[PDB]
Amino acid sequence: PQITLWKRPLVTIKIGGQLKEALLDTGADDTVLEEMNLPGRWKPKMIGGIGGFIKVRQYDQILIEICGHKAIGTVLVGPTPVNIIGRNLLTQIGCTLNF
Amino acid sequence: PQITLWKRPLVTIKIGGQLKEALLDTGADDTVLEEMNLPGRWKPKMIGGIGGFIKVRQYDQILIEICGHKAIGTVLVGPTPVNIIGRNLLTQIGCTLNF
Ligand SMILES: CC(C)CN(C[C@@H](O)[C@H](Cc1ccccc1)NC(=O)O[C@H]1CO[C@H]2OCC[C@H]21)S(=O)(=O)c1ccc(CO)cc1
Repeated sequence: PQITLWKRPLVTIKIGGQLKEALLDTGADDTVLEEMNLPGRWKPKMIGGIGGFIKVRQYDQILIEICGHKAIGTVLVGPTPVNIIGRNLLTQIGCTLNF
Repeated sequence: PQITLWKRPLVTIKIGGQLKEALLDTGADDTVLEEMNLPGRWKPKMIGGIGGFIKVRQYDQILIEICGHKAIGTVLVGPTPVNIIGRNLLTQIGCTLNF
């Protein structure tokens, strides 16, 4: 599908057996999701943007379904105000910018 | 053009007669540029990112060209880690997400 940018590009995703709303974010290198209790191992990480840094937990090889498109990769979990789908997963669903 | 997301979608912009590199950021509502000198009046504002809130100068109705596509809209100037082009200008150049 084609998504216009009049409003925030929010889409439904499926991760760890849960449906969530997430932002398709071409400005995010990696995916960052709101706090959730994912099983498995993880390693600490710090990611920065406007306002400074937040501490996140990096999970590897996490399967996420984005608008019926499946994708598996790195997922960061921490106190982000929004679920953010980053380029590491956007490439896996064939997402492009067009103008 | 069509832009894949295996690399940061960086483009050259022109604002105030000066060239810069900026990030096409579908996850940003607004356009925020690093500290620079711009002509015209402004008003202090606050904007929140992943790491908190920062103080920015709001310039209204500023001419800005993005990949040879002209836009005229709001430009925020402050201590952002990266020059980001937000949806307020992405819509003006006809940018969409496609997958
Ligand atoms: C700054 C950019 C280079 C990088 N970020 C992506 C942006 O899209 C960010 C997303 C966002 C964060 C918080 C609330 C809404 C959207 N948007 C943003 O700051 O927009 C500002 C200006 O316009 C307003 O609209 C929304 C907020 C205001 S990041 O979040 O910090 C980030 C950093 C590292 C990783 C892992 O690699 C993943 C994500």
